Amino acid sequence: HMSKAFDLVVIGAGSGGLEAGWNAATLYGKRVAVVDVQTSHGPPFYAALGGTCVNVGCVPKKLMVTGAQYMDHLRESAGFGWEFDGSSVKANWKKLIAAKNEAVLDINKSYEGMFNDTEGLDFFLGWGSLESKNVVVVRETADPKSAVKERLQADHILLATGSWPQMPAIPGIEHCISSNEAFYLPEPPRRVLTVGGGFISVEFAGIFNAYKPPGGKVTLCYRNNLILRGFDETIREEVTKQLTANGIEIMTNENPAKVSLNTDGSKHVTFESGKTLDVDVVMMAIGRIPRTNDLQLGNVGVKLTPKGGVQVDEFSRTNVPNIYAIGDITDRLMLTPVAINEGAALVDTVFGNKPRKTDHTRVASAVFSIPPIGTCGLIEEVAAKEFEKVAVYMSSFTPLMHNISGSKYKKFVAKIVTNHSDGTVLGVHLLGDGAPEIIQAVGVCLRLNAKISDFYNTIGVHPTSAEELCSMRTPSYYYVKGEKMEKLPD
Amino acid sequence: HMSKAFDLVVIGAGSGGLEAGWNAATLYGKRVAVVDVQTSHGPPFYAALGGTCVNVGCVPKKLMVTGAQYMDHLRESAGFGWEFDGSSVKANWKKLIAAKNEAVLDINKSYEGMFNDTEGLDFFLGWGSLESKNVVVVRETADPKSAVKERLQADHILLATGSWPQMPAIPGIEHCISSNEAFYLPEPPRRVLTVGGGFISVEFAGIFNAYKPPGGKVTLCYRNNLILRGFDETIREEVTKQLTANGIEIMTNENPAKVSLNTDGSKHVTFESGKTLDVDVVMMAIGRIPRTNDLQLGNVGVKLTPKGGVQVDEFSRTNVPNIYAIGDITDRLMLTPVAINEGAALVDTVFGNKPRKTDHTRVASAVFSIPPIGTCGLIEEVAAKEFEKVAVYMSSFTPLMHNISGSKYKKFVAKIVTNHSDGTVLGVHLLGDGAPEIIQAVGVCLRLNAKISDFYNTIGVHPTSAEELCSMRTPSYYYVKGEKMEKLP
Ligand SMILES: Cc1cc2nc3c(=O)[nH]c(=O)nc-3n(C[C@H](O)[C@H](O)[C@H](O)COP(=O)(O)OP(=O)(O)OC[C@H]3O[C@@H](n4cnc5c(N)ncnc54)[C@H](O)[C@@H]3O)c2cc1C
Ligand SMILES: Cc1cc2nc3c(=O)[nH]c(=O)nc-3n(C[C@H](O)[C@H](O)[C@H](O)COP(=O)(O)OP(=O)(O)OC[C@H]3O[C@@H](n4cnc5c(N)ncnc54)[C@H](O)[C@@H]3O)c2cc1C
Ligand SMILES: CN(CCCN1CN(c2ccccc2)C2(CCN(CC[C@@H]3CC[C@H]4C[C@@H]3C4(C)C)CC2)C1=O)CC1(O)CCN(C(=N)N)CC1
Ligand SMILES: CN(CCCN1CN(c2ccccc2)C2(CCN(CC[C@@H]3CC[C@H]4C[C@@H]3C4(C)C)CC2)C1=O)CC1(O)CCN(C(=N)N)CC1
Ligand SMILES: CN(CCCN1CN(c2ccccc2)C2(CCN(CC[C@@H]3CC[C@H]4C[C@@H]3C4(C)C)CC2)C1=O)CC1(O)CCN(C(=N)N)CC1
Ligand SMILES: CN(CCCN1CN(c2ccccc2)C2(CCN(CC[C@@H]3CC[C@H]4C[C@@H]3C4(C)C)CC2)C1=O)CC1(O)CCN(C(=N)N)CC1
Repeated sequence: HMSKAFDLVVIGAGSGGLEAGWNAATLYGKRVAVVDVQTSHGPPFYAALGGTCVNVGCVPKKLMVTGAQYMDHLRESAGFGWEFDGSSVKANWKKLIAAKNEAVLDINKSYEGMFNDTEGLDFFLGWGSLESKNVVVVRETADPKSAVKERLQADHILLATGSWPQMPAIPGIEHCISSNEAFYLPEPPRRVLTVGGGFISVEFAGIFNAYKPPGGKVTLCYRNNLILRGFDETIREEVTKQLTANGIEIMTNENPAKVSLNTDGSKHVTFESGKTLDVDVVMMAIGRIPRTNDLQLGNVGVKLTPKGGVQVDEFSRTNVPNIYAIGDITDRLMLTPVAINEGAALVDTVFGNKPRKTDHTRVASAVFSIPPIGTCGLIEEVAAKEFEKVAVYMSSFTPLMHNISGSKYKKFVAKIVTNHSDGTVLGVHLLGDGAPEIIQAVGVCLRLNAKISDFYNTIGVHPTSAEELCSMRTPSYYYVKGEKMEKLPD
Repeated sequence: HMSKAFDLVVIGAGSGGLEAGWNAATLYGKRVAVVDVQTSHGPPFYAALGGTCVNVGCVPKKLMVTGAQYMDHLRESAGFGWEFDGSSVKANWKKLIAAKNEAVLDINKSYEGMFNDTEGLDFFLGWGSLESKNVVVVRETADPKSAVKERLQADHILLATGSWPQMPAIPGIEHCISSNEAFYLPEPPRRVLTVGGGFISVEFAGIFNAYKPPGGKVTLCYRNNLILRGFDETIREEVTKQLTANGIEIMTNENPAKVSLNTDGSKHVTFESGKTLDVDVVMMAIGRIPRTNDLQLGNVGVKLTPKGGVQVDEFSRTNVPNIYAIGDITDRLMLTPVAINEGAALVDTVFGNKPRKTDHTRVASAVFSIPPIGTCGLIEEVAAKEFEKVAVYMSSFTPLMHNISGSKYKKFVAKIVTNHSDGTVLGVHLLGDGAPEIIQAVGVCLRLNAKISDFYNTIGVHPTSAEELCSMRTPSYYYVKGEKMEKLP
């Protein structure tokens, strides 16, 4: 049962856990154990070796959004002279899912090869939990009464089990799915309700909108007034219009009260307001919660936050000295590259003895909505509270290609938020094609404390959308002590 | 004929000339005249109000490349489950050209509105030339014996007439076209030869490749071993492979010696080697030369360089005090945003009395090839001569989508060149989808003297191609005193 001492035992072979494990083994020559619940994607556990991103997150959803974008490309090609039989166009969901599955499986297999070929980096199949401060027990199932496969003696323990979809406690919740199941639907739904205002709901609404069979309809509902809270307000409003223009129904200030089955097997959703909707799939995407319930954290007294995340300091330390937590389990920025950076920083701190912490400010991120979002740093509302004088530079225009394409609704939006006292760029927010690619090097600019003048004195690359960031010299409006106004008082 | 004094007379209403004119009129309250040969795009002189970029350059080119990209999208859609009758797919070139024409004409019309609505900004139709230091004459044609339309008295003169396609002196050059005429072909050529290894040749090869009718073939020829001289060598090699994979024939070490007309109107090209090729169109894209012949610069003695550009200092000043030159006529970086920047800087210097100059280093640019290129700063061969220790960081990978799409040849290439003594990024070179958009903010990073660690300590955006720029920690190889090697001593 008991193992030889590992320097590090990682529970969860995902984005953060694999970076920590790999770095500890290869950069510092340490003996590392990594635990996960299966070696390949999909039911019943969905996540697997590689993590949520590889298996049921960033990687497959990006492939599926790319697939969905072809609906727009096929239509838009006509404006540039492409002609074909429109009545022959069919979207084969089964083919998409099969191709996605092969791609994810290849990644699963490549991670299996990493463990085989790397000395001092060992994989253990099963469910990890804390028996004591220096013992991780690996059992056959999530049930703590299931059979022990081994006990891993651990000098250090890393909790990196990620998050899991939140499901509301409403009648007929068992008739709904999450993003996990959406990845394995045997057929594309004719009618679908995506529940939530966040990026997962918005992204899947776009995917379903493109692959739906004839006479179909995608509806997104959100309990508050405006989707995508935490993103730039102009972009939130503008994405809503552009989703609507592509046939997606957006129900704001609406929330399901119950779901029941119609006699034909479809789902009848009743909302709190009294509204109803019949759909084939109800996909819940209202949040993700830290995955702590199976770790038996009470055995060692690892503290959780009020919201349920493992409580950590800036260096990923729990209240128990040799036990650390990174990634989505900490309930902060649920992004793969953040988990990776936290894992790397942790290993440098613990095994390199040079403390390093992840900077959670000015992190660039994206929403692969159609059209997509790219963002880095503060929205103007948040900046207006932290700084006395804030300037907002805004450009909004339909690119010339979309006059020709017939998608006149596709406005590109670029916004730069600054501290007007010294011109320091506090945030950049982009909506439109290429936005996720444009924003990466903007992340590097914000790390370097770029000012607005560093942007407008840089020579543009023409013709691009990106050059709009270097063409904004004069603020569109300001915030003075929190108060919006077009001009500054003298 | 002789006007009242203008503060500035601009010859050429293009990228640089319009920026200068607008800024001088609106920011400094000056009285400005701008001269161009046409009010809208197309034959006989092609460029017009708006410049080369608007009329027969960046703007229409980009729309046409966007059109061409749909051949790849339609094909690649099948990998993601899209099904349709492939046998019904046709590319209507006439429809592309008509849409392009409307878009460009709208821009021409908006520029007419600018002149109508702006006090002290006046447009004059005709051919500008220098009569004397303080007089620009506007004539009916480029012939200096043609009729005078008016004489413009000028306190300052800006030469901003751009450039023009270079045509080799071969027998049957009259049977060839340039990029100018390519924009107005009534039908897409079944067979086309694009002559030259530069960006225009490569871009048009991609355009013609997508719109060619059945049984078609695009051939690109270049007189030396490898296309795209001046770009990163890895990218030059890789883009050659990717063009070939999309069906374009690349003829290196070949150059046309003559062209004759076949009896069906097609062209018979004979190369210097003795090889021959029959094509429907021969597009010369061997270079662009400064447009100085019609300005009568000998009347005032404005100095040209040995290459033929108007000689200028770093502030765009000629050898004659009140006469300046910006844009492609200076024969340096032939890019629209550089011409614009030069025009703004000139006006601040002359009318603001606060001297400003354009920085011609670390300028980001793109090639809208399929796949496209984005680049900023130095290639490693140039860096290795100027710096003692240079590191090259390189990543080349086929993106995951392109396993599914069936275009496995579409490798993304990311290269960072640094001064290894302090880690300062000297250049960044990208090949693959998104490269032109990725490289813009990289331009800003280089202005801020970004080091390699500023890239690899920035958190990635995932999944993107761009995040490869933040994932390269260890050099792939070095140059030490100009000598390539895998490891340092
Ligand atoms: C639909 C969707 C789309 C997303 N898109 C993006 C995107 O575009 N960009 C982006 O940056 N982020 C995206 N994310 C977020 C990203 O997936 C996460 O932030 C990231 O995966 C978190 O990494 P981690 O190391 O915290 O945990 P994960 O990568 O989730 O790994 C946790 C692993 O632990 C395993 N595990 C759980 N419990 C146990 C146990 N008791 N014993 C052993 N193993 C266990 C799981 O099987 C899993 O493989 C997306 C998420 C979802 C759901
Ligand atoms: C096919 C092609 C594609 C290109 N693509 C790009 C790109 O993607 N990105 C990029 O940055 N650059 C591109 N360029 C380069 C860009 O177009 C030029 O750098 C830019 O237009 C130069 O601006 P300018 O002010 O020097 O002159 P121009 O914009 O060329 O303007 C010169 C004007 O002067 C007029 N003129 C000439 N002689 C006289 C006279 N005697 N009297 C009156 N008027 C006169 C012409 O009609 C013309 O309108 C491209 C060029 C070509 C040919
Ligand atoms: C009677 N035939 C004739 C063909 C008519 N069809 C069938 N069809 C279809 C699509 C998927 C599964 C089964 C049938 C389509 C539906 C609508 N079009 C939409 C094409 C869109 C419209 C604009 C842009 C996006 C895409 C572009 C043409 C590129 C595709 C073909 C269509 O127009 C078809 C059916 O038998 C198939 C079954 N039908 C159904 N379930 N409603 C319709 C009748
Ligand atoms: C960020 N990585 C840490 C992860 C380490 N490894 C090592 N490794 C490996 C595989 C076989 C033998 C030896 C080592 C891999 C390399 C490739 N990965 C696949 C990564 C995919 C690519 C696309 C998406 C899914 C996952 C994402 C990058 C998230 C599997 C395992 C891997 O990810 C740093 C690396 O330098 C590790 C070493 N690398 C390499 N040997 N090619 C490249 C990347
Ligand atoms: C179905 N018929 C007529 C359609 C054949 N055509 C005509 N045609 C065409 C294209 C432009 C103008 C005039 C006629 C094409 C030839 C070229 N292909 C292009 C294939 C594209 C290339 C990129 C993407 C779209 C499709 C993909 C590979 C999916 C479609 C249209 C095509 O496949 C075919 C036959 O008559 C010809 C072959 N047959 C025979 N030798 N006995 C019998 C059947
Ligand atoms: C520094 N200037 C350079 C030249 C100024 N003007 C002023 N102007 C104008 C037009 C009518 C009445 C008064 C002033 C224009 C506005 C935009 N242009 C249209 C040209 C488009 C804009 C961008 C690309 C597509 C085409 C390109 C210039 C190639 C016409 C002339 C213009 O370009 C830039 C702007 O003034 C241009 C106008 N701007 C805008 N509408 N948002 C941004 C600032």
